[PDB]
Amino acid sequence: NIIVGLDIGTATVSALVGEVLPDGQVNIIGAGSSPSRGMDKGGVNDLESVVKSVQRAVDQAELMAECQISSVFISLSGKHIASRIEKGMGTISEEEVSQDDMDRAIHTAKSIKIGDEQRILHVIPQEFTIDYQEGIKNPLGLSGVRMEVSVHLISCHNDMARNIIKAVERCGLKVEQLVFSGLASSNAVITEDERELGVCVVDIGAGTMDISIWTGGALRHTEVFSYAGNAVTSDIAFAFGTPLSDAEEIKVKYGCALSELVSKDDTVNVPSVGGRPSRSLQRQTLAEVIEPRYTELMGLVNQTIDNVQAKLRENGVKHHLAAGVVLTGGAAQIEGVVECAERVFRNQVRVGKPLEVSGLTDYVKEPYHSTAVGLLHYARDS
Ligand SMILES: Nc1ncnc2c1ncn2[C@@H]1O[C@H](COP(=O)(O)OP(=O)(O)OP(=O)(O)O)[C@@H](O)[C@H]1O
Ligand SMILES: [Mg+2]
Repeated sequence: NIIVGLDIGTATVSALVGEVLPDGQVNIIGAGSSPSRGMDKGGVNDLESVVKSVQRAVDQAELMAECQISSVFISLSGKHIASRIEKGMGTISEEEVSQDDMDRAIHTAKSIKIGDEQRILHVIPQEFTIDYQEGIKNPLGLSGVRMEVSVHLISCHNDMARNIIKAVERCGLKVEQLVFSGLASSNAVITEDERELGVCVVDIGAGTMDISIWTGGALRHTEVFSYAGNAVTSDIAFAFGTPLSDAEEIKVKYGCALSELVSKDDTVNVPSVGGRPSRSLQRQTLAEVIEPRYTELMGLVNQTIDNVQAKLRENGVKHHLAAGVVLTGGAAQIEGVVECAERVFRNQVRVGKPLEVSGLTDYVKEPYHSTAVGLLHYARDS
């Protein structure tokens, strides 16, 4: 069957077509990419711009798969993404847990007073409890009288999700499911082995950075900040008086996250606006602009872990990340992220990349594809 994932980002839009296989693997058949215009902080700013930009990437990806695209799996992120842990319970009719006995138990967990500005997009039943038998992941067929569930809720702003959905429908597609950007990137960068000990995946992009914490194989918290790779590009464009279109080229090419990792002999050529000569600038001086901003972006991540570990260690649940912090997304490709993050996070830090991709491994390499390939891992589960 044909499977499609769509990552509408603040900088680039990525579309991926894939095939389902018996063992549970994703054979990617087609890939598409296009720059995104009219998009800020994870949400849209110009609807007509993203409709063309998301049709540009979805048209070159169906050509590269020889099949028309109908249903897609889109991703969305933003500061409105909130995570809630809720508990539900219910009786067990006939002393044998069926599917109805769980939906009624999950229904009680997600029936909360949320409002209307918010809408829930993920409901993740984690651990069940059938009559003093705690720690049960899938209680189908088990015998008992009463069950208890702890369900993880992830909600988002409704109006900021309606704008993203309309851009996909305006192209002639139908959305099958909306996936959180940090949850998809997590589900395609770390392995189940990395989930048992503990991990903290961050998806630093252009508009937003997406945080996900797994301590034991279950999502423990979800938090999103609207400061990312575009807030540091402006820092370059401001401190040196150059356009953002030019300050972005001297960041992708000559960017460094730690000023003590570039020699004093490295010089970069920053242009000038209007038609004036381009003066040479020390790459170390440019790295001295990128470093203080990247450490603040990780201070928000490090203080989020501290507040979550204080709610997990003080609650009788696994709380330590023995595998450290994993950095994915386009902004995690700048020189020195590993050494800049290890200086703020006491734990180890690595940079994740989409793994175990079958075919088309010439465009599914760098970590700015982790979200798009995480939607494929989410659409495989059907
Ligand atoms: N080699 C590089 N060095 C430094 N920064 C880079 C590099 N390559 C890309 N970036 C940064 O990556 C950012 C966008 O990358 P990415 O594809 O992860 O974003 P996105 O998915 O569109 O955004 P979002 O997080 O809003 O979904 C840009 O701000 C750019 O500055
Ligand atoms: Mg992204």
